[PDB]
Formats: sequence, C-alpha cells, structure tokens
Amino acid sequence: LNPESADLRALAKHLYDSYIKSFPLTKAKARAILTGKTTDKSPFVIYDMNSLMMGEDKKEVAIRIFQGCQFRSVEAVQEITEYAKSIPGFVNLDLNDQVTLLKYGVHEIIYTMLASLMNKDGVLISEGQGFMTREFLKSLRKPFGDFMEPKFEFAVKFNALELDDSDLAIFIAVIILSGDRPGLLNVKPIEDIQDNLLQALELQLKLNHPESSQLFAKLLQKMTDLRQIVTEHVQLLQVIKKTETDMSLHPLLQEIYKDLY
Ligand SMILES: CCc1ccc(CCOc2ccc(C[C@H]3SC(=O)NC3=O)cc2)nc1
Repeated sequence: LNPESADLRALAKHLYDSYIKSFPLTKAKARAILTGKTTDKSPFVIYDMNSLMMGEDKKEVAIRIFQGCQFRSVEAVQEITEYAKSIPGFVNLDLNDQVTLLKYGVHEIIYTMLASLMNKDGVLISEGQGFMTREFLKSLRKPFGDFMEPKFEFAVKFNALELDDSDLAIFIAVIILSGDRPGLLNVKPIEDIQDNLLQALELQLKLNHPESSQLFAKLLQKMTDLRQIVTEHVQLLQVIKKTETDMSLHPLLQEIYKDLY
C-alpha cells in the first residue's frame, strides 16, 4: 500500500510493453531456442565454411560476416531509437540532447541485448533461425578473428545475473538516460528522468529477484564492462578500416562513431 511504488510499477509495465513492441527477438524467445524448448524451433548451426554455405540456403567470408554484423547493428539502432521514444520524457528533451543520448547509448545497448542471444558456445543470428559458433567466429582471418570475443566474455558474465526481459527493459532505459554523456546541453532534465528509471529498476529487481542480494548494484557495475567493450570495438574498427580499404562502413554507424571518446 504505497502509491509512489504504484507509479514505479506502472512505469515498469509501460517500459516492458514498449520493449516487447520494439524488439522482435526477446531474451525469452532466445533462451527457448538455445535450450531446446518446444515453443520454438531449432536453429541451423554454422560452425565452418561448408555449414556456412549450407546455412545460406536456409565475396570473402570474414568480410561477409563482418558486414552482416554491421547491417544487423543498423537495424538494432533503429529498434533502440523506437524504444527510446517510448521512455517518458525523452522526446520532450532538447533535440540535440536526444541525438547525443542515442549516439553514446546505442552501442552499450546493442551489447546488452546481444548477450540475450549468446551462450558460451555461440550466438543466434537471423532472428533465431541460425546459430554461429564462437569457435568459428574466433577462427576468422587476422583482424576479424577477435571482434566477437570481448562480447562473448561480457555476455557469459552478464547472463549469470539471470535477468529477464522485464528487468532489461528498465536497465536499457537507464543506459539511454545517462547525464554523463559528452556534450549534453541540459543535464538536469536527463538526470531527473534517470532518477525515476533507477527507482523503477531497483523496485523491479527487489520484486523479481527477492533472493538476489545487491543485484541492482551488480547490474549498475556492468555499465563499466559495456563502456570498455565499446572502446575496444571502436579501436578494432580503426584497424580494420586501415587494413581493409575496400570494406564499407555504414554511414549511420560512421556518424555514431565520429569523435565518440
Ligand atoms: C548473419 C550474419 C551474422 C554473423 C554474426 C552475427 C553476430 C552479431 O554480433 C554483432 C557484433 C557487433 C555488432 C555491432 C558492431 S559490429 C560493426 O561493424 N558495427 C557495430 O556497431 C552487432 C552484432 N550476426 C549476423
């Protein structure tokens, strides 16, 4: 019997709803696919070149896989942007700040949600219809061989927190509404929204994970891991671009990466 708690539950429900609406492949579906539940179908597994050419029925392989990742990332940016607009207060912010928050927030969100599609052995692709093994991704030619490893390392750790979609919905909102982003014009309105989101997240985790002591704090500490993945990725990208002068980068990703840090 607390009305402030009641408003925070209302916010949590709203965010979960928009999340399900914005992201076509949820963690719940991903885990059904990965663990072999009967609600969803088995993926075709790509573990080598033959299986890759087989899978394509249902050029340069490293470059093909890399650009696949890129294209998937641009559609993820599109999904995250539609989600962000559902976050109460976001579209009422200064437009330049909306842009800044998306610019710095989207990649940290991509890697958070990518974890949902991963286990220690590989990653779901093509909306869960495929599974590409971690060893196969590791085996790719020099510059490409290690692009995915840091993401797998983060994911195994992150997934040990056993978050569900209802938790992740609030956490990603919290990520987007970060007042510490470089070049923000009006920090106060953003921190006010984030404070509300943090209250909602704390209550969600206490209610959804009553036996998981300090899960809120542990989750927030993962923001440090996300930030480091993004930094590493950015530097790997600059190596790739200099060594592979014939590989195209999508303009949207290019604009996001422009003087990030
Ligand atoms: C169908 C082919 C295919 C094969 C591997 C993956 C794994 C996806 O892993 C990802 C890795 C990084 C990113 C985002 C990164 S990669 C890039 O070029 N730009 C980004 O922002 C997004 C996804 N997806 C699709």
